[PDB]
Amino acid sequence: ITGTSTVGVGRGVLGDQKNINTTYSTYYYLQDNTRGDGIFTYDAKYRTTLPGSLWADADNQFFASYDAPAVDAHYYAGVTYDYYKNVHNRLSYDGNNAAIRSSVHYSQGYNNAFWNGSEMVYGDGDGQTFIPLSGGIDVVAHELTHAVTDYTAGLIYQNESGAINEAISDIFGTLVEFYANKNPDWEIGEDVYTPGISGDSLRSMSDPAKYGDPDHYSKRYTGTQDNGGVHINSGIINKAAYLISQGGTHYGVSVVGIGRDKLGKIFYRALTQYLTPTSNFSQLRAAAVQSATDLYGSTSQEVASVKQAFDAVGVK
Ligand SMILES: NC(=O)C[C@H](N)C(=O)O
Ligand SMILES: [Ca+2]
Ligand SMILES: [Ca+2]
Ligand SMILES: [Ca+2]
Ligand SMILES: [Ca+2]
Ligand SMILES: [Ca+2]
Ligand SMILES: [S]
Ligand SMILES: [S]
Ligand SMILES: [Zn+2]
Repeated sequence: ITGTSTVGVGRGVLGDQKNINTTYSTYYYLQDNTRGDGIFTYDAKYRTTLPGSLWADADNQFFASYDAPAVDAHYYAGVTYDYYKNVHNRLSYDGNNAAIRSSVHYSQGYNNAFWNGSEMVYGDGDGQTFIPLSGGIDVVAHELTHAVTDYTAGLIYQNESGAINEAISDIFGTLVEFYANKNPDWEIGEDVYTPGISGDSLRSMSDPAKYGDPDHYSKRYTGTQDNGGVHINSGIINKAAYLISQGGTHYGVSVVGIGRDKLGKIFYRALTQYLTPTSNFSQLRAAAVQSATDLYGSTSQEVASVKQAFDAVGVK
């Protein structure tokens, strides 16, 4: 909409007050003009038609329970945009400041969120498996990262390229969570998963097998469910990334941690400069070794650690 930029205030899904960039024209809309070509958040009104209606509010105060998922989708898209611009010199998901669109209140009881090729879409959860999914910063960043992947490597969402696609989303989702410094961890979705059970989440990058997922290539899923295991086999890659960052000894192979900033640089280069739509795990290793070679040199500790981490999870 055309109007003037303003700043509203509200509460998010976890009850935390925060300010949000809005636009006034008759109503106050969840339209942030401060970033790129805008960030726009929509109400899907429990339906599945998309995007729904641009979120309008009479008073620029977003404290209603119904408001909370919109507050967080909007705010965390902003944080994610800032991560990609400040850390990677990347302007929005297409690298050209494309407008970021999110819809909340998708369907009834819908226990997921996703990037659809044009926007972000968040369910409210069923109140037992999930609370509204935009309450998780890693969730929001996971979904915006799928947009980044679409515009760059284009990893097909099946089999090993799909598991890569998913891991990339978890890796950057987690790196945003650390960037924002909001109770950061190497788990995915813990802030919105299973209210009333503490300490759990959907997936763990530091210990995938906590939730049944593989942490070595020899345990990869080879069936047809889950688009050939894209959320299952992502554990193999998620573990390697966690080892590159944090270090450790896994299946007897010791990895020297090089930290989160370097992890992000290596994987962002690989994603943007080397991966392709059909990359498999082996090709991901090549890409990451090459990226770290470009950035640090062939004989560098960074290269060594990437190799160690991929060795540790059985990927040659
Ligand atoms: N964004 C999508 O289309 C996939 C979604 N992020 C998931 O992991 O199920
Ligand atoms: Ca209001
Ligand atoms: Ca956390
Ligand atoms: Ca997390
Ligand atoms: Ca829980
Ligand atoms: Ca599981
Ligand atoms: S670290
Ligand atoms: S390698
Ligand atoms: Zn995903």
